[PDB]
Amino acid sequence: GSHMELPLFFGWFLLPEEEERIKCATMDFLKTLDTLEAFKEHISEFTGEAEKEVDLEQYFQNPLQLHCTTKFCDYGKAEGAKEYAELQVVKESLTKSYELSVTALIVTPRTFGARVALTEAQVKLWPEGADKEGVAPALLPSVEALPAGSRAHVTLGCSAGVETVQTGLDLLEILALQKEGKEGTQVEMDLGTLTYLSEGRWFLALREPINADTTFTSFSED
Repeated sequence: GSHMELPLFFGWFLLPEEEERIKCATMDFLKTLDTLEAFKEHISEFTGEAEKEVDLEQYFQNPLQLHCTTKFCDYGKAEGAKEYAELQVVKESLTKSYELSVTALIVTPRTFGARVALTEAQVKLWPEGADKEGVAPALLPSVEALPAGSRAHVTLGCSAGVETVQTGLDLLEILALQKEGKEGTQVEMDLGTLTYLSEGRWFLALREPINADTTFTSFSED
C-alpha cells in the first residue's frame, strides 16, 4: 500500500429543506405524545421518577445541520462495508443526492433518533457485512416481521456526555426487540402505531413514509 487513507465514517447530509419539515414533525410528535395518557401513564418509567416537571422533553438539544449515518468502515472486522468503501462507484456517489424515506421515529431518555429506510437502490448498493445489523435495508423481507430504519438513522437528540454513535446501537436493538416477541406496549393511531420495549424505548411507526432528498458524504480521519 501507501498510507492509511481509507474512510472511517460514512453518511449522507439531509437537505436543509428536509430537516425543516422533519423537525416540524418531530416537535409535533413530542407534543402529542405528552398529551396522550398512554405515555403520561408510563412517564414514571421513562423519566424514572426523578426530574422535576417532565423537562426531559425540552432538555434534549436538536442541532440545525442534522446528519444521518450510513456505514462505519471501522477497520477490518466489517468485511462488508470494507468492500463497499473500496468501490470507486460509492466514492463518486458522494456528490449524488437520493431521497430517503422515514419509516418510524425513536425516543430514548439518553438520546433521540429517527428510523430511515432508503430505497431498493441504496439497498442494492449496501454492503453485506454491515447488514449484520439488527435491521438492514437488505433485510427488507425480514423487516415485515421486524421494524426497519435502524441501519440508517438521523441524529435528533443527544445527552450531555453520551456519544451519537450510541444512538444507532439503540435503534438496531429496538427493532430486534419488537420482533423478539416482547412488544410490551402497543397502540394503533390514525397516522401510525407506537410500541415501547419492556424496559423502555418508545418509537412511533409513521404509517405514512416521509421522503427527503439527501447527499452522500464521506469522512476519512481518525
